[PDB]
Amino acid sequence: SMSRDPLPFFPPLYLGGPEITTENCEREPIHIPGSIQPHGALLTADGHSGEVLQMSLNAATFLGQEPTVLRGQTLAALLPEQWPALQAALPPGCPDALQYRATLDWPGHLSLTVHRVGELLILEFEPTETGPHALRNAMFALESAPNLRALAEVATQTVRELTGFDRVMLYKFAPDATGEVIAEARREGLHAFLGHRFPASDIPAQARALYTRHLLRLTADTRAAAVPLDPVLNPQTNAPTPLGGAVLRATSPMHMQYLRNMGVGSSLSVSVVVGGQLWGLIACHHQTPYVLPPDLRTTLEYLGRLLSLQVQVKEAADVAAFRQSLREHHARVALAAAHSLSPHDTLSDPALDLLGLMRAGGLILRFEGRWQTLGEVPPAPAVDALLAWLETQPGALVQTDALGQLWPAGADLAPSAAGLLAISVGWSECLVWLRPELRLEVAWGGATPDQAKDDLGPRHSFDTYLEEKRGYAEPWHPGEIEEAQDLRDTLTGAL
Amino acid sequence: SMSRDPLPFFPPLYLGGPEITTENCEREPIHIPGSIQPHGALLTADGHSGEVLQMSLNAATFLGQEPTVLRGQTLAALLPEQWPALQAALPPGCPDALQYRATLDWPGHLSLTVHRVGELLILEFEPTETGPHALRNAMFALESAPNLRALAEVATQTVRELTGFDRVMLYKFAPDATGEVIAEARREGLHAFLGHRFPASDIPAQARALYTRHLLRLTADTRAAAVPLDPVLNPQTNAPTPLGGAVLRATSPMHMQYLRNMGVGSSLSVSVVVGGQLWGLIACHHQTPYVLPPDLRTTLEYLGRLLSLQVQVKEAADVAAFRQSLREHHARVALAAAHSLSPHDTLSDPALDLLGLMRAGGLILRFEGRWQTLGEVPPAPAVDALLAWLETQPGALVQTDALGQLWPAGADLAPSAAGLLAISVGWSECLVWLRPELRLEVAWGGATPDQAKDDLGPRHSFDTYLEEKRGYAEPWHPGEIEEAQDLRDTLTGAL
Ligand SMILES: *C/C=C1\C(=C\c2[nH]c(/C=C3[NH+]=C(/C=C4\NC(=O)C(C=C)=C4C)C(C)=C\3CCC(=O)O)c(CCC(=O)O)c2C)NC(=O)[C@H]1C
Ligand SMILES: *C/C=C1\C(=C\c2[nH]c(/C=C3[NH+]=C(/C=C4\NC(=O)C(C=C)=C4C)C(C)=C\3CCC(=O)O)c(CCC(=O)O)c2C)NC(=O)[C@H]1C
Repeated sequence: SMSRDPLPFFPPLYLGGPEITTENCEREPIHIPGSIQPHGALLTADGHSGEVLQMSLNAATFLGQEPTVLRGQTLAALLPEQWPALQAALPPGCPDALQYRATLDWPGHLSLTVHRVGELLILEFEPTETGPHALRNAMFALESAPNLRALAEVATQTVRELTGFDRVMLYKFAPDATGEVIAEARREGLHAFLGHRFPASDIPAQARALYTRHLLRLTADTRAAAVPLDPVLNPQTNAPTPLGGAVLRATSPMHMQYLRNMGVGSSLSVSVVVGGQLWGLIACHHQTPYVLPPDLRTTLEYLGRLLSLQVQVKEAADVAAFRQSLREHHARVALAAAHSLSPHDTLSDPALDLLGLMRAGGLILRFEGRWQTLGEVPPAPAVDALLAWLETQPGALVQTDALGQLWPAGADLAPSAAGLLAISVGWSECLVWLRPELRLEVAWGGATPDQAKDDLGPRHSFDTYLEEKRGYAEPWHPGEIEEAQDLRDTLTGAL
Repeated sequence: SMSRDPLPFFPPLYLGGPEITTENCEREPIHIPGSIQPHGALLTADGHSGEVLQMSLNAATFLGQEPTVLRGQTLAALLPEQWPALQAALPPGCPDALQYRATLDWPGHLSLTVHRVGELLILEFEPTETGPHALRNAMFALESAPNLRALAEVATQTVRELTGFDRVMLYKFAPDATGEVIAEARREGLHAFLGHRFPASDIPAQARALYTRHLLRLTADTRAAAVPLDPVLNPQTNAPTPLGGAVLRATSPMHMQYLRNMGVGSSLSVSVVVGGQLWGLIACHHQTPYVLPPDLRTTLEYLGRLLSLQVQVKEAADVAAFRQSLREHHARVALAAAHSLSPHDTLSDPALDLLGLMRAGGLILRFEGRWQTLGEVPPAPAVDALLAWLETQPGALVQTDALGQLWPAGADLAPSAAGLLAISVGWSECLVWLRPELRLEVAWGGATPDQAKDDLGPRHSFDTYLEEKRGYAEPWHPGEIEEAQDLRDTLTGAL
């Protein structure tokens, strides 16, 4: 499941933490690596006095002064033009997600990004210097996309045209936290991840959780050593420094090794957040090291928000059509059922077509003291056994794309009843939809969820793995389930 | 109501249409004025050949060539560098909302904005030339706002800082299509519209409908004469030219007169769209004529989308808290009711506090063959009469902030029962919440809805009008209504 809290994390390695393997990678404290990426510099100063507390060891390269020299100095002295503005944009108690950005001139322009975590100020320094109307045209192009897929294509195309990344993907999450590449823009000859599904373990729970709050992260060079902070612990608390809000945060070694195994030299992703949930990612790859300029990144962030809105719109539409047809069918069935004196004969009416309602191949109707069937159904003893299994079921509605999971002794009923959609009307009487077993191949990107726990480190295989799943049927559309509940209410109230 | 289609419009004035008054202003064809604003130029060319069909009479000022000369020429000749790109960005059959923008160099840079309507291409020409990180910082500021009001304040502040407009407002629509200024950024001494409500007639249905699809519109000079198209009719159809997608579209004379009456020299608004509905406007005013540059407008449009998302987020939160408390109370009441053998005594229990549930002052419980009350209730005969009136009611749930509207002979029950929230449990038995009459003053911006139909033109009064409404109570929070339905289900299933 994706709607869950992350597992409690281990202490980091510099605090005596355990080595991170695939057995405990869900518990790596990625938000406190105590280090940054070498393409920029980072300061941590007191939120009230502005006294510099922690510094990256490479700060001399960007600031022109040694770490031991700047340590102890106030931001009021180092940045007299930005310090009051810095304080104004980041009032005490503000979310650590709130960022303030400014440009500075120094012996080369430096982009400064500041945010506030607890009683600490985090300052990021990156060297800095696009298309004139590319963003606007992109926004209108996204809004005028006919459907989700077209929207995804427009987004990937646009991001790749703006950045020049070797690969750009729209990665959509599923409720089971697995994801799927639903659009891809790439250079010729480069391997295609389009249409492939990846295990949830590829993006562990704490990573997803972090990515719900902080919407952009990257790895400029997957072979660059991280630059530690000095001191590594926040002097205020003698505790780790929260770097979740810092784009310069050192990437988890596990994901670094993963990217190197994928043949990726540079990575970047923007979160797509819908209704407070992580819907997907704009995932970017480059075969060679690449530091994307802060302004271009800002453009990508704008794209992230626009996409976050338009996804909701397009999915609302794609739902709306099918749901309209569905509701019309519900109107027919409800009109027919209000006047029924023989529920079996009314619901077995070919005119009503209760089978085409859920696109099912089988139907079991149970009313009065008997049951009837329609279409492809299991044998009568199997029917009675199934009805008993529903009598054992506690819920009001049962839904599955594989009955073999819920009911073991019913796994042999897969040919006619692989998928099941049952509803009770106070389990003496009920309606049961059945879908037959289907030859389904899921294209995984190198491994199934079961295979990811086999290697101690990240895998090296990312080519197409066609998992042939059996005992499964056509997945129940959520709309059809809503329709099932609506039908439960209607039939309960009418009968 | 705001969720409704616009009334069928009259033919325009240049086609023998009737004069527009306040009696028929809902039927003005504002989308086809046959003219534009004089601060830019407009062309209409064939969507396939690119042959220029219609031109604004002032096109010589911006293009350097007379209208009769350019008429008949193709866009392939006039814009050889943009014509293929123009065609590529706007494929045939695309929504008329899709816009393509480019910059041109000419003897002064010209901003070109093109869109496609039916078999016609519309091209807009505007002269063109902000803060470095103002937009990004604004986006993070909006996202980190604690609540809807703070969000609104951040938005107005930011827009005013970016544009320099004398007044910037966030105007939020109500279900009855009236609106309210919920935030305002203004120059010192300028009159405040903050906290005022305006009639729906101020923004007529077809205007709102148009503003749901095309998200920005303006009036650069409220005393500038419009520039007609030549020919005024599209040669393709001998019919009016759809200008809904053109920002240069001539503003309705009615709204022009309105703005002049308000003391406004220049106006501009960006639509805030949520779930396909018009949620609100970013309304901008300037006391003097002001042509906002296209790029700054683009910034405002970005702000429009960001706001469209963040509004949904903040409202989701503000709902979520109160709804949480509410659902906890529902858990208590439902737990108590599952074991009840005396519904009256269980629901009259001070421990459960069914009155504090809906913040009501009165409660009528009807069960078995009798009724009990709790708190401030009308006399017993009035109670029986009210129960009878509920027996006459067809619905399952009744909700009103003024019982005098629904029930006339109950308008005298306003002191104890002004607001009513009744629910039936299959109307033999029921629960009724009652809220007492409250002294309510609604600050209107010059007029009530009833007063707007008195003048033949737009009004001149916009100062505070405190309408003292009587027979009304504290408005039922929608959450409380959801809770009422939930309680109906629970009590129906449990009793
Ligand atoms: C539990 C151990 C493992 C694990 C750890 C891990 N991953 C990340 C960050 C990831 N992982 C991503 C996975 C993909 N990249 C792709 O291109 C595709 C599809 C083609 C997938 C499925 C992605 C996108 C990210 C985000 C970062 C980025 O864009 O580069 C982290 C967190 C990294 C950090 O920021 O600190 C961790 C700890 N990955 C495994 O495979 C598994 C062994
Ligand atoms: C039915 C006749 C009338 C009517 C017509 C009308 N109005 C508009 C456009 C409007 N009206 C607006 C109203 C307000 N402006 C404010 O500042 C405030 C609050 C302080 C309100 C309530 C607004 C904002 C617009 C949008 C345009 C803009 O931002 O300037 C139109 C359409 C105009 C067009 O684009 O063609 C029409 C036909 N207004 C009346 O008052 C009533 C008599």
